[PDB]
Amino acid sequence: ADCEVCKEFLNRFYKSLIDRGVNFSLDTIEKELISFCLDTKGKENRLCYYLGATKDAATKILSEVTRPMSVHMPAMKICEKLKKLDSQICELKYEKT
Repeated sequence: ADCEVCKEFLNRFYKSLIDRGVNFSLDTIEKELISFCLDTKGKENRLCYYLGATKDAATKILSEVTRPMSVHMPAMKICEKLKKLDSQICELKYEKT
């Protein structure tokens, strides 16, 4: 399960957009993703940074995430795209605790 944290989070995000009847336009996807990333902690907050969706993150990367989302690119494929930048995105694991 390469990219598993990333894949599940993006699928959760997709499902939220669908369930809330949100338009898949670029600006909307961008704001919604930044919003979805707001209350995140730990590994999910690190993922949000790798997605371009935290204050200290790269909007260049945010564009690389939200443009594929506008055509409903499968989450695994978005994650695999980002892995080529910084591979740690696909290596994340939640605390074993």
